[PDB]
Amino acid sequence: QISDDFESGWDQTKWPISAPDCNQGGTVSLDTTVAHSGSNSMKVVGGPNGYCGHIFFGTTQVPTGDVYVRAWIRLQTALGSNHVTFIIMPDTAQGGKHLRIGGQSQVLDYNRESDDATLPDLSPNGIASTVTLPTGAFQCFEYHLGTDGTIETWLNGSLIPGMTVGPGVDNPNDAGWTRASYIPEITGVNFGWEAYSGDVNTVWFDDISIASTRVGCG
Ligand SMILES: [Ca+2]
Repeated sequence: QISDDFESGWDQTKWPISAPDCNQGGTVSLDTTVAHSGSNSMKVVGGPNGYCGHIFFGTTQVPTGDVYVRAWIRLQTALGSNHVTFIIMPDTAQGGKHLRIGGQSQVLDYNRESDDATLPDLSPNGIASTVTLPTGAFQCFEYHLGTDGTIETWLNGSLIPGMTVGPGVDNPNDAGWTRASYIPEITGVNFGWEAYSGDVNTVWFDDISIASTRVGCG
């Protein structure tokens, strides 16, 4: 459980840098000119050096059991076709490999590092069932990881059907995700930018809350 409006700045021990394996060219900084709440947010700029250009800040202060994450997110450039990532969660259910939230085929999705599965399937109907991340303004992004396989995702309070799965929940485009039984067991949440293609973008994060209960959009 952890929250931050960044109005007291960037506490670097609360929100350390993460750049697994390699670190070349990405930046994390407090921005005092772009924000959702108040004056400040966290600005992440991916470096132009493929995967190694990645960078994140994050925390291991995550509850066990149900987890709700909420962040206000501003994206500079529209999501393209390439596979990109802006949230990584080390996952015990994948032996430490990452549950990722990002973009592919111009829309938001989940991705498992272990087997490269996506939620939704990136079929035409799957793509239609998820959404783009609008640019140039802070968006309220929230998700819930349950204990029974449930995953729920909201943008500006509206459920994203393609990015929602779980016991008895009818998602017609969840085949890749549910091939094997998968229940997340995350140990951290990291916010930033990563792209194997070397796609560069700038993403700002403000008003982060991680909790055992639904946060909402204020
Ligand atoms: Ca703020």
